[PDB]
Amino acid sequence: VKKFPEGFLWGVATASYQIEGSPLADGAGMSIWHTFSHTPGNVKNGDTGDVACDHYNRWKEDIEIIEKLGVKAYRFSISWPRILPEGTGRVNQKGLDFYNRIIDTLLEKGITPFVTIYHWDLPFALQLKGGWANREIADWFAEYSRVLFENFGDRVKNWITLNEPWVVAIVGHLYGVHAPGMRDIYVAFRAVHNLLRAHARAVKVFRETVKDGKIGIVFNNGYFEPASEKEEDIRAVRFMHQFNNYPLFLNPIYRGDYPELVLEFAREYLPENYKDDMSEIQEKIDFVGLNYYSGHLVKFDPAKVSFVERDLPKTAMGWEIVPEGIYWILKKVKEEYNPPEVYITENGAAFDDVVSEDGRVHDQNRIDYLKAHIGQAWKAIQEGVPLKGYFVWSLLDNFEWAEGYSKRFGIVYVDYSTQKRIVKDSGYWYSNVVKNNGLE
Ligand SMILES: OC[C@@H]1[C@@H](O)[C@H](O)[C@@H](O)c2[nH]cc[n+]21
Repeated sequence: VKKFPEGFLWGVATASYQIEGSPLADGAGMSIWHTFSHTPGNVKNGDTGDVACDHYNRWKEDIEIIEKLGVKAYRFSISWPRILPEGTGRVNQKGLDFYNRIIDTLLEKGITPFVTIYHWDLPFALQLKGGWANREIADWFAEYSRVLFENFGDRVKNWITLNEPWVVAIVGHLYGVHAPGMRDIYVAFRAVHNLLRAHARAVKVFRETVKDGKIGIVFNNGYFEPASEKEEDIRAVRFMHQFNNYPLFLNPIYRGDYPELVLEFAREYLPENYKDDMSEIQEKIDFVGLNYYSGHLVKFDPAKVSFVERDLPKTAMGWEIVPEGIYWILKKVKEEYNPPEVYITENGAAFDDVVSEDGRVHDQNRIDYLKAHIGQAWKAIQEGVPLKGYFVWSLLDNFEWAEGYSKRFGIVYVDYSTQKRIVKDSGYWYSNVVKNNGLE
């Protein structure tokens, strides 16, 4: 028996562009994921978010699935361009109505809404004006956030400004693998910095608008272990943590500067007077959300870092399964920054799910993955990490960004030819976990 604290939030998580479809319904503006995925060569099999899980029409059934499973919290995101089609100025009432109906239904059913304000679908109109590269995004984001607060802050009390700003900046603007598909290191670090200033401006508006809520920010994290005992391999791991994990953003937020190994690699790429923005960036936040999935063996390599293949079980993504990582990153966040609250805002796995003659989905692979990680998060709670909740990625199989529909992360199976949902063995298993408030 590994029982969790009283009132611990068991959740599932999604994102707007990944599940909704109908990206241009009811007056919505185009997002950068619409235009990116409609550009040939950008996404596996030419997949797009045009239909996805059709959650835009099937939202009530999906929520009834959450209810039926006894899951207590739902993390979902809001499509910025459904709300403000040109990014700023005009507010689309039908976009608001979409999420209002979802919010009210959740509350009526006793499910707690966790709203991610930004999960990667920037209005195309703002990308034309530079997107995250443009300092003015701090204002655009603040105005968008304000609209959300004033419309939903009466019911939604748990808010996340940004999902994984490292991904948004680096993967979108350095690697060119995600929208807007750019490859410029100077742009990428100007996006890092602007994402911090936009987050902080949104927290500032939140304090003025929603006197009773809590607001945080979510980061992607990996468990980096060194390839050897050498100083250089250990330092490589020190860099990877500071750059890829929560320190890139939490050091500015809590300590007022970037981490030192980030400045050694990247100072030339940041704005010259970037320090002028640091005091505003230190705006107080209520919680840290950490996403965690995999570990990496790492060595210095004359980036100056490469990864080392390890045997280890991998998921269908080719990601090594390292459950002790989730315990480590939870310990390390307390040790380094001691935020008053942490949530695991995403944890999950992609496996090659098949519907058996059954037709059940016997994803014992995913049960083992989840169980293992839930166990390590228990451990962290026993050693005093203020972990208040845990969210499975994902409720549904969905559009997995540049992988398209070929990667299935759901605890609910989606048959794309019909839109039939089939609860996986992992979903039933997780329901039992929530009911008992822990493992057995
Ligand atoms: O790759 C599975 C998922 C994506 O679908 C989510 O949008 C994203 O927030 C995330 N971070 C780490 C892994 N994932």
